[PDB]
Amino acid sequence: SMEILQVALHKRDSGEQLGIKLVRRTDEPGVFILDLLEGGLAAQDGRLSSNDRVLAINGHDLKYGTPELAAQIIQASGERVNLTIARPGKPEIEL
Repeated sequence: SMEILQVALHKRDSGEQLGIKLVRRTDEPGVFILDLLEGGLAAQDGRLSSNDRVLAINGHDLKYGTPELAAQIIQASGERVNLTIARPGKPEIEL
C-alpha cells in the first residue's frame, strides 16, 4: 500500500531551498527523499519524510523523473512549491 498526499511549502525568497535531499534509486524508478536538512522549510513543515517518492511538483510530473529535473522545477518555482508524494508501506511492522 501507499499514502498519496500533497505538501505545500512556501519560499520566503526566490532563492530559498526546500531543505530536501533528493535521490534516484538503483532498483526502482522515481525521485525519492533521502532525508531532510536541519531547520529547512521541509523539516519545519514536518510532513515530508525519508523514502517518500515525489510524483509531481507544481503539477509537473516526476514519476519517471530525475533529481536534476526536480532541481530545475524547484529553482524556477514561484513562492509556493506543492509536492505530490507517495509514501509506501507500513509505518510499523512487528517481525
